[PDB]
Order: sequence, then C-alpha cells, then structure tokens
Amino acid sequence: YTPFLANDHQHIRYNPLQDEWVLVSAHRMKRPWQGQLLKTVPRHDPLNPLCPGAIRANGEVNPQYDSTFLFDNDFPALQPDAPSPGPSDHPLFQAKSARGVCKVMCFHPWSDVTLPLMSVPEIRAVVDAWASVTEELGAQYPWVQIFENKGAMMGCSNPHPHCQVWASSFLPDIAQREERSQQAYKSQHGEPLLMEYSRQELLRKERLVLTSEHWLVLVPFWATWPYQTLLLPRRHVRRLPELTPAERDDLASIMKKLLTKYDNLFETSFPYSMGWHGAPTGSEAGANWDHWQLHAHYYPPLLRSATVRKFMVGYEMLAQAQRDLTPEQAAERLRALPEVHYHL
Amino acid sequence: YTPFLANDHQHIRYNPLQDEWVLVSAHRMKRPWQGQLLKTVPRHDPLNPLCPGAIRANGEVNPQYDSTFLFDNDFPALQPDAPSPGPSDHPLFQAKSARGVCKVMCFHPWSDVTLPLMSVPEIRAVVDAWASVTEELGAQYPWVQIFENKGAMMGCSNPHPHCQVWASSFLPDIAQREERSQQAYKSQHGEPLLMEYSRQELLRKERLVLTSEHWLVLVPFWATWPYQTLLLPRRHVRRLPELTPAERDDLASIMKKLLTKYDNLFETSFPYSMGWHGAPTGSEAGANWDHWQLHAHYYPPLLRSATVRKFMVGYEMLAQAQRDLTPEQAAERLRALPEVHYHL
Ligand SMILES: *P(=O)(O)OC[C@H]1O[C@@H](N2CCC(=O)NC2=O)[C@H](O)[C@@H]1O
Ligand SMILES: *P(=O)(O)OC[C@H]1O[C@@H](N2CCC(=O)NC2=O)[C@H](O)[C@@H]1O
Ligand SMILES: [Zn+2]
Ligand SMILES: [Zn+2]
Repeated sequence: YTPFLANDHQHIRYNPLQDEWVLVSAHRMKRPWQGQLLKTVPRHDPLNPLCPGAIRANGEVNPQYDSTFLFDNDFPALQPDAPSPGPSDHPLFQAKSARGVCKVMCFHPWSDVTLPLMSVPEIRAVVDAWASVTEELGAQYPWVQIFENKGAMMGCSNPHPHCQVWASSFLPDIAQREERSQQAYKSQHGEPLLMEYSRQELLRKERLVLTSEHWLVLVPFWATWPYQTLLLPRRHVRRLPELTPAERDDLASIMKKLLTKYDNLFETSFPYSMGWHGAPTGSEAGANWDHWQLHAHYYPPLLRSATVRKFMVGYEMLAQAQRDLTPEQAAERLRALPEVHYHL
Repeated sequence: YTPFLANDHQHIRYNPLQDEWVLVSAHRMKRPWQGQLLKTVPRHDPLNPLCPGAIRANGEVNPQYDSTFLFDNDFPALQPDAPSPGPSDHPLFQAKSARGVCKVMCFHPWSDVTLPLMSVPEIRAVVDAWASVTEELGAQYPWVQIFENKGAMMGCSNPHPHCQVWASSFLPDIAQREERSQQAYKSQHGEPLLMEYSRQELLRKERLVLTSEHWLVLVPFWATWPYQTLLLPRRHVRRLPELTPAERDDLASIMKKLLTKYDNLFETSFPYSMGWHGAPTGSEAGANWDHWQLHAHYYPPLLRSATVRKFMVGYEMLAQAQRDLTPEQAAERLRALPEVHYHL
C-alpha cells in the first residue's frame, strides 16, 4: 500500500456507508476579520432534576441510585400513542403517523464527573445499561437510537453525565441509508462492508487512532468534522447486547483512552455528539442482518483550540461538506496525545 | 382543500426535492437547566479588506467601487488547476480530482448597511451581478453556487455586506439529489416538480409568507430550520440570467420585504445561510433541463428570541431532522409582521 498524499489544492472523497461526497482543501489557511466563564459544577444540587433525590418536572422524585438511572423524558419528542392512519397522502404532501419512547439515562450519580474521569468499572456499568435498554425497547420498535450530546457548545445546558435513547416506529433516514449500502456491499462482495473497511485500515495504518484486543478507533477516510472518529469491534457483531463480558470491559477501557485523548487535544472538556448504530430490531429482528456491523460515530466541533470551532454552514448547507484539515493529519495528531488526563 | 392539523404528538413529513424525512413534534415544551456586546460597525475602515480602497492579503488594493465588487478569494477552497488523474480507485477508498473558482462579491461599498436597509435599486444591482457571474463562470463549470452566510452566529466575522460564489468541476451532492428528484417527477407527471408545488401552496394558503406579481415566498411543508423559507418565481425559469428586467426589480422588492420581516421577528439583525439553485451549466448547458425550476433557500438558526437558537445536533446527526414549531405556525407568525423596519 501507499499513503494518500496531500498533493493537490482540492479533491473529493466518497463515503460508501451513507453515500455522499466531501470536498477536501488541503493546506488552506484562514485570516478572519475578528476572532471567535465556566462555573464549577457542584457534585449534588437538589434543584438539578438529574440528581439522586431530586424532583423532576412531572413531580416524581428520583431514587438514591448507585450507578446508572433510566427515566421517561418529561418533554418527549416521541410518545407511545395508539396507532392511527397517515394524515396526508398526496405526492408533494406526504406524511405518516409515528410513535415511540424517549428515555434519559444518567451515567453516574455525581454531577461533577465526565466519562474520561470515570473508572473502567464505572464505564462498564454504562455499557451494560446500553445493552439492557437496546434489548428492552428493541422488542417493540425497529430502531433504538442511543446518543450523547455533550457540552454547552452542543446546546446541552445540564452538565450532569448522561445520554438519551429514542426508539421509533420508523427507520430514520440515516439508518435507511446504512441499511441500503451495507446490503448492497454484502450481495456483491460476500463480506460485510465495515469488516472489510477495518481490515484495510489496519493494513494502511495512517488513519488509526487506537487499537485494542477487541476494538479499534480511526478517523474515517470520508470524515466531515475535524477530529471525527469511528469506533467498532474487531469481531463481526450485529447489535450491542451480543458483546461478551471481555468485549464490554475492553470497550470501557478504549472509550476511556479515546475520550482522554480528546480532552488532552486542546486541554478542555471536549464537546461532541455521538451515538451507536446496529442492526434493526422490532418485529423483523429475526430476519437476516448479516450485512450489518455494529459501530459508533463521534462528531466534535472544535478545530484549532478550545474556542475555535468548525461551522457546518454556507456551502455545506447548499452543496456538500467541505474540510481543510486532512483525515491523515487529524489521526496523526490524535495518536501522539498522552493517555494520562491533563491537570490544570 | 383542508388545513394540515396539529392533532398528534409526533408524525413524519417527506421532502420530495432532496428525498428525506423530518420528525415533527407539535406542542413540545422545553425546560433547560441553564440559559443560552455588539460594537458599532464603521462605514469605512482601511484595515477591512472588503472596503473600497483597502489592501487585501495578496497585496492588491481594492478600487473605489460604486455598487458591487467581485474578486478572487485569497484563501480559496477551489482553484483552477490543471486537470489531473483521480488519486485513488478502490471500492472503499474512492477519490476524484477537482478544480474550480471561488469569488467574494461585496453588495455595496458601505460596511454599515445590510440588504433589508438597502434601497430597491441598490438590491437590483446585486441581482444583476448574480446573473452576470452565473453567465461567466457557467461557461466553464457545470455548477455555480451563490451563497450568503450572514452573522457572527453563522461564523461570519467580517460584517461588510457580501456573498460568495464557488464554481466547481463536479456536481455537488445536493445538486445531484435535486437533479434526480426533478427529473423523475417530470417524466412521471409532465410538469416541473416546483411549478406544481407552487400551484398547490397558492391553493392551500396556510404556508404562504409573501406573494407578488412575479414571485412567492413560503415555509416548505418539509422545512427543517424553524423559520426556513423557499423563494421562487411564478414563471417557469431554469436559471437566474433568464429573469427579465421586471422580474429582477420585483425580486429586489420581495427580498427587501422578506428580510425586513425576518429582522422584525426578534428585533435584531437576523442571521442565516442562503443560496440559489438553478439548472446545471458547463459543457452540457444546451441539453434538456426543462425539469428544473430556479429557487432559493434560507436556513436561519434563531428559534424563540435574539439569543435562543436551534442546534442541529444529537439525534439529528445520528438519525434524522426533528422540529417542534410547525411550518404552519412559523408561516402564520411571519405573515403578520410589518414591512416597515423596526427602529430602536
Ligand atoms: P441531556 O442534556 O442530553 O438530556 C437531558 C434531558 O432531561 C430532560 N429533562 C429535564 C428536566 C426534567 O425535569 N425532566 C426531563 O426529562 C430534558 O428535556 C433533556 O432532554
Ligand atoms: P464572508 O465573510 O462570507 O466572506 C469573506 C471572505 O473574504 C475572504 N478574504 C478575507 C481577507 C482577505 O484579505 N482576502 C479574502 O479573500 C475570506 O477568506 C472570506 O472567505
Ligand atoms: Zn452509522
Ligand atoms: Zn434547492
């Protein structure tokens, strides 16, 4: 193999998983006309409705929980209402009925911890809870979407460590795109798309970030956010509950290392959105889904410092995604960072 | 016809132009844990490289221009380099060579004006310049993308009134999606997609914002940003240079009214990204493009006030777009706003 060189002022790269192209402008500079107060988080606040013992907006009191805690969102985007007909059927005005369940999942009872500061056993409890909620809601819904939205820069105003889980009657757009691409690849090549992608990136080396006995982390060839990563198991695994105890402990360990590297990059608590994608569940869960491979995406906004971010606007809203930093530059910088968390 | 009622806690709506679905959660509330210095802009600053008479980063001096001014971006995402082979051809590592031209276009020589504060003749000069650059760059490139990125909230640090123009050797992803959908609709129905959409929204009324002799503005059925609009001509028109003098004056007038309504909504200078989509140009410009209809999109982030915005993150990055405010609520509020600009 040969490295992918930065020998042009612009080229385009393909995302085969979601079927889109990215414009890459290597070595492009910036000369902005003008440039672009963190109060300490108490360990317990009785007025924070994610804390043990606190009152929520529906009037219920949280228990004195030990590790994770799951509850129904009091302001939910989806609710388990009775089936009903589709409210509109004209070619240009198409609408369908929908239903679902939205949960909040606290990671830990203390508000002043984040995942990279938690111990490996504390993170294993999070992994076990992710598997449990996927089993439970997947019995009734074809798509269960676990996601974490971390930091004020992502619009998250409550600093307590947590994620959300939205299960839906419909397969969302991105899940449909990943179903189509993975199915077509397996029919043509006889192997799952992301198993072959893992094999090739291990041989090419230059986009790897971390490797462990059971997992790897890399910056995808087609990444759109500056320090975006992809996390996936080395074994062929369709859904999160299939992970063995050893695979779950190793996932907790490699997540701790990745998220500590992310905090060390600009010596700040690193914001992002992330989530998990696995084979659809629901009434067709027993069908053939061998084309699927479980994986997680991380989409972080920071670009050059704790204050200098990427804005996905303008040409990226009217035409297609664009980046300056190459994926090979990003991965090189991430590999070099220590796994010991910085201290002020 | 009958209004589209807000009678459920959730449903999904289809975008037939870009082929995607949106989750709509009518009447959903928010209870955030915590909540979410504008210096005066001088009319002329010799150190602002968009002003008449100022020195730019390449050392050249801007002329004393009268209305619009066009120049090559000194930090360009695309450059007109010599054709070259594609740097990679494996199924999972696909890349193609690319080339193009990036311009900056100042709207006016004074830095302390924005479009809604400009006169109708001043805005007509902008329309004429948009037509001219589309003709000129479309002779060599199949896609010319005009876009305006307005406001610090969109990452624009230079407050001088301006847009950008990026012409590319490739057809970008969104243009390919709109080519596919418009072509399929015309083959099946015998009329252009957006001409039929205009006809139906004029009959249904409830998503209209402004109507004039030659144009209309509406909130699309499938809109994703809170006060998103679509602007298009009433006549079937494939590309911007085809607009007649009367159509160009009327475009200047209706843009002034829309952007003044937008500023009046939260009594602030309203941020957004916008741009124009028309039939592809370049070497195939003479082929049959009757399925196309010229149009512009506006994508603004503000939701409830000058400080409270929508974040397209989390579930929207991992699954699909989601909104609380309905398109019918948004359009109703926009219709009621005065066309006289507010004053502090
Ligand atoms: P993260 O910030 O991603 O999610 C926290 C969620 O908690 C919901 N809340 C807040 C307050 C309350 O009393 N009940 C509740 O469910 C909030 O809407 C966020 O989605
Ligand atoms: P808007 O803020 O959308 O675009 C302004 C563009 O101007 C470019 N500049 C800035 C300074 C300079 O000396 N030359 C130049 O081309 C800047 O990169 C923005 O894209
Ligand atoms: Zn995925
Ligand atoms: Zn369009």
